[PDB]
Parts: sequence; C-alpha cells; structure tokens
Amino acid sequence: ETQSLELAKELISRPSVTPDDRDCQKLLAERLHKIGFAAEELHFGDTKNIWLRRGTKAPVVCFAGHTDVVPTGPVEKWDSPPFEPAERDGRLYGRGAADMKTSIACFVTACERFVAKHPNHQGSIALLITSDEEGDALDGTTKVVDVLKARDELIDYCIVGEPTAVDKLGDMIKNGRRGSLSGNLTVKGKQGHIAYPHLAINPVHTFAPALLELTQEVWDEGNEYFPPTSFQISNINGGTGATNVIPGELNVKFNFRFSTESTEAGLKQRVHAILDKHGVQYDLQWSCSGQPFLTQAGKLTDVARAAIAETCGIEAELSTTGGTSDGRFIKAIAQELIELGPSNATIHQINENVRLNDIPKLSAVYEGILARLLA
Amino acid sequence: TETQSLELAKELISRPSVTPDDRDCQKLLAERLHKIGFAAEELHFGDTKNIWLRRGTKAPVVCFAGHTDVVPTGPVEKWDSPPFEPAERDGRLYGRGAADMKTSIACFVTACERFVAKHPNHQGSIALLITSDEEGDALDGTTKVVDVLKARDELIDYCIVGEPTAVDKLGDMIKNGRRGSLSGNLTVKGKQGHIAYPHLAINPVHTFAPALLELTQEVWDEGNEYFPPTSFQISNINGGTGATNVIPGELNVKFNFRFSTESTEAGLKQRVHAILDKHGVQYDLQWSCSGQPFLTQAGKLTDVARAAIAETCGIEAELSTTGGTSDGRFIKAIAQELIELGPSNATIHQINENVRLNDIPKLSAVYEGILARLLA
Ligand SMILES: [Zn+2]
Ligand SMILES: [Zn+2]
Ligand SMILES: [Zn+2]
Ligand SMILES: [Zn+2]
Ligand SMILES: [Zn+2]
Repeated sequence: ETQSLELAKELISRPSVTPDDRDCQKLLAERLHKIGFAAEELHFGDTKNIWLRRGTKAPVVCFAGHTDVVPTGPVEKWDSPPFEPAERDGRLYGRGAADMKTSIACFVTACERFVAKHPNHQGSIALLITSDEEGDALDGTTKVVDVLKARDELIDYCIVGEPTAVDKLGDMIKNGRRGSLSGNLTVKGKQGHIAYPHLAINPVHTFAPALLELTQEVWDEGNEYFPPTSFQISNINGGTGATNVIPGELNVKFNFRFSTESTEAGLKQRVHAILDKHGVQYDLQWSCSGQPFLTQAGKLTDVARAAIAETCGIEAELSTTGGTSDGRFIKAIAQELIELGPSNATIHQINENVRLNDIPKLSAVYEGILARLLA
Repeated sequence: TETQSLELAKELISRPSVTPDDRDCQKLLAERLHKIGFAAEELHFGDTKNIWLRRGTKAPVVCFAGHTDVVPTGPVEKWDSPPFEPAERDGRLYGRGAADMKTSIACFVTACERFVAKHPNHQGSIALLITSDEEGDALDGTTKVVDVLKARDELIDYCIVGEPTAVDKLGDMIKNGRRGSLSGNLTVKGKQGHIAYPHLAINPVHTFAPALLELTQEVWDEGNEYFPPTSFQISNINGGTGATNVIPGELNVKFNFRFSTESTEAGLKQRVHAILDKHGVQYDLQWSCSGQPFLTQAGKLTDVARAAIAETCGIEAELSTTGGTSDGRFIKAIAQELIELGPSNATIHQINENVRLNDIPKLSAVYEGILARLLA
C-alpha cells in the first residue's frame, strides 16, 4: 500500500506551525466520515482540537496526536524545503515527517483497511487530535481530556503516535514518561573587593556544600519501569566579571525529570532542606511543566509487542525515558496508554525524516493493534 | 611648631600630576634638597619620570620611596573645593594627593632639612626614590629604577614607602609587608546535551562540584605573626546561556589567592591541580600572578618607627600586611628592611580626599625621629 505515504506527504505539505492547523483536521474528518467517524470540533483559544469517533460502545481504542509542527528555522539550512516533502536515499524528508504526521497518516489508513475488513467490529475507534502539542499546550489535548472526563466518555486503550523508535521501527514503545520540575535559585551573599573578604559574603562559597549534596543526592532508586529521578543543573552565573570582586549573588537553574517514585512536593521539600541545613540564604522560584504517568505492562503493551513481532520481526522494549507527550493528560481518562511511532532521531531538527519502508510497516502495526483489541 | 611641611604639601597638591605627568614635582624636590647635599639623578623611562636623590656615600642607607602621580579627580563639580586648589577646612587639608601621597613626600623633605640641620655629620646616607607612575600601569616606574640600582649594587638598608597606612589615628598602623596575588582562569570541560538524556552529556557543574567544595574549604596556611592566612576566593562562575533543558558543555571559573610568605606561587598551583585531578575534573587552567608577597620581620626598622610614633603621636603602633600592595614589592629586592608609613588612608582615590591638619607636622616629626634613630 502506498496510501499511508501519500497521506503523509499531503499532511507534511501543510505548514502547520503551532498553533495553526492549516486545515489538517478538516482533511482528516472529511476522509474518515466515509467510514463512520463522527467529528466533533473542540476549539479553545487559538487552538483547534477534534474528537473523531466511530462507534458508541466499549472498548474504545483511541489514537492521539498533534498536527502542529515546530518551526523550521531558515529554509536555506535544509537540503530540501521543509514543507515540500521529498523522497531521497530511502527517506521521506520534511518537517513533521517524524514528529508526527506520518503516524497520523499511518493510523488513518489502518482504520480504513481495518474497517473494510471488519465493518461490524466490536467497540469504537477514536482520534484525539490537537493543533498545539509543541507549544504551551494549554488549550490543546488537556482541554479535550477535561471535556471527555466530564461527560464520562473514557478510553480503554490509547496509542499516542509520537516517534518512539531508537534505530528500527518497533524497537521501542513508551508506557510512561517522567514529569518535569524546575528551580531558579538565587543565593545571596554580599559583594566586595576580594582582598577584604571579611566585609563580604561569597555566595559561591556558601552554596558549595549544598551544591555537592544536591548533585550527589539519590532522590529515588527508580523501579521496573523508570530510571531514578534525575537532577541536573543547566545554568550557573555569579560575579561581575571583575577578578578582584567577590559576588553579591549566585544564580543557579536546575531541573528534575522525576518518576512516579518521587513527588513534586517531596522534591521541593528536600531541596529546601538541603539548602537550609547548610545555612544558605536564598530566593527560589519553582515551576512544574508536567507530571509523570505510567501504564503497567499488560494487555496493551502485549498487543503492541505482538503486532510489532508480526510486522517487524523484532522485540519491542518498553520505556519511560526521554521527554514527554500528551499522554500526560490522556492517561487520566485511558485505562492503558502507550506511545508508538517511528524513529525520533531527527525530531525538531533540520532535515527531519522517516525511512520510507517504515511507513507501510507502521500502518500495519497500528492495524494489528486494532485487530487484536477489536476483531 | 613647624609650618613647612604643610606649605610644601600644598605646593605639591596644587600641581595636577595625574599619571604619568609629574608637572615639575620632581624638579621642585630635587632643587630643594640640593641645598642640603642631595645629588639628583633623573631616570626617564618612556612616558614616566623618576628621580633618585641621595645625600651620603656610605651605609646605612635610608630611603624614602613614593610617587608624585595622583589618580584622576572625576567630575570636578562633585568636589566641595577644587581638587588642585588645596584648602584648609574643618581641621583637614583637602585636595587630590593630600593623603595619597603628597603630604608624605612633603613631610619627609622637611624631616630631612631638620635632621640634617641638627646632625650635620650624621652617619650613612639618605635617599629618595620617586616615580610619576605608581597609580597607572607602572611599567616604567619604580620597578625600572630598582633594576638600575640593583645592577650597580646600590643597595638600601632601611626604606620607608610613604603610602598612607593610618586607619584612623596617624601612627596606628605601619605596613611591614604585603600579600602576593595569584589568579586562575579555570575552564571545566563537559559535553553539552539535552537535559533529559544525562548519560549522553557530561555536566561540568556536577564534575566540578566536589573540587569546588574542597577548594573553598581548604586551609592553605596558618598565617603567622604578620599575615592572615592565605585567602582563596572565587570571583566569577558562569556556565550556560539560559536554556533550562540543556546541560552545558563548559564552565568558566575565576579565582584568586591573596597569599602570604607562608605559601609559594608554585605550591599553591600544585595543590590546586592536585585537588582538581583527584576528583577527575577535566579542564584547562590559565594562571596569572600580579605580584609576590614580601616581608620585613620585626626588628630595627619596625622598632624605631614604633618608638617614633609613641614619642610624637602618643599611639602604640601595630604592624600590618593587610589589603592590597605597593611599590614596596619591588624595592624589597634591594632593601634589607622596608616599611610603609603615612597618614590616613580613609579617603584615598575618593572625592574630597583629605588629611587631618594636625597629622602633618606629626608625620614629619615621626619621619625625622626615624632618621635620628637610624643615622644619629
Ligand atoms: Zn510530537
Ligand atoms: Zn515534537
Ligand atoms: Zn593611590
Ligand atoms: Zn599611593
Ligand atoms: Zn639629635
């Protein structure tokens, strides 16, 4: 089949930089209407969202994704234009080729094939599609999930089509993701000429014992699904530039990518306790961009593995590593949720691409998941 | 009580000798002291004027050292009286160079005149070593004069550097030495990457952490009766460009030692490298050393200066090595014993720079007392 490729190219050619959908959701609704998918627009702010649903009864199998793509940067740095999808060297190049329009196209064609085979299949098939997953994402999937929860329209199995493969399609699926908690610390000292240290307080020096403690701390020990919670400093700056001045303050930016084994509250409490135990005097701003989520190994992960083994001939590893996805919202309404897509090697980069041969394989995988959950 | 010191101070202050311009101060000094047997040698090095004035041919040689340059005044409207129109007001003499250090130079000239008058066949020799660039780059000042004196084996037994040393009352402190300064520019190497993949990055903040702590906690030496412990301080630390989801690739750290004679440049470097290397830090380190510590232990010169201050000022002087440095760091190489002694340093390089009027004849009587205890 070449329908998946054709659809992917059609989507890629629409310059849907966040939050502009460029009529991608209209295209998808109108294509799926033929096969009984009802369309419901759920627009909020400047974001377009759509809930497409075939069927009325459980089990409900949902594909979730996003039509928006990240900015291209200057087109002249690309080998071919980012919204003029190109085949070259066994790859399809364009912004959104990996993240994540090829997945969308592959699921749509999987539904078409599946429903042609099984027009009386049990349950429901839905798509949950946003035009802002790559930006602030405050008027996107999160708001759709709230709508669905409030009306008791829950999901049994959800596949988020983000790119998850490492090197071969199907080598990796995500069954959860870390959350993210960030701190902006400003340690206070007292500026002065360096040769008169008794008139100054060096915030580098006051911070040092806490810095070491922080970087050596074991926050948790991870578990079967998650690595240990990870603390990293991104930025540190203190001084005026003069080499004969003791700084008056020191700024430190840090982040946690945390598992289910730690909480936002507990991490913050422990950081303050380490600072306070060393007598550090400080200001601290905290922000949290998302919460961890997890699906235990079970039916969904087993079905996905089986479909991958049939199509791709490889064992799919479960993982929670990397960044996050809109699964962080959807898990609240989904009994089981995974992420499954092509290689993420080129996401958000110039000359983003997917291997051509992986395109019909990914569609086949999705169709195999549908057949196992609904046929 | 003599009024000559104050009048000479005013004469000097009135000359706007912003570095390196002498404005004839050294001509004035040479001409005046020629009357009492000081021979003059001018040592012009580039843009800088220097003089070696000397009376006598034998040891002991007592030298006063100083500088006729002054720092800039800044906007002149910000002064309560014009910086080169010395003024007497509220018990103080105001003007640029009143404290740093034209009063000292005046007071030593008039001490020479009074001392020589009372002791016309004193032993030894008296000298002045004066530069027009102590405040600027000073590449052509005292250090080059010292090199000429050392090359010709014209050495000094006792030197008084007339920089202001009083903290409050004239005579409260004498400097008998200074710290040296050793600076490092440390670049800690890591490997940039997205923060969510730390195993693919190397975070230089994290690799440096244990070494940072050890460096900041280190006791480099115990001090001694003349110096505080060697002092290590981090002046700057910078890594990253503001992205909160990126592990930076390198970290810049600048630090400094103000170190005594209890530690050496090489020894401090070695210990720093050893601490970095024990913790497995990967780095580049560029060193700079702007000067070396120097010291005159308590002995004749410090004794005489304390005796003179007790007699003139009624103050029990203490010895110090604190603060920055002076041209003594150069002169000590040719002077067996060297101190710094002058009036209050409270106002140096500031607007409305001044000295107490009553301190002026006192300082000159102290200098004369030193001459008499060393040479009579
Ligand atoms: Zn995506
Ligand atoms: Zn993305
Ligand atoms: Zn000065
Ligand atoms: Zn000076
Ligand atoms: Zn006498």
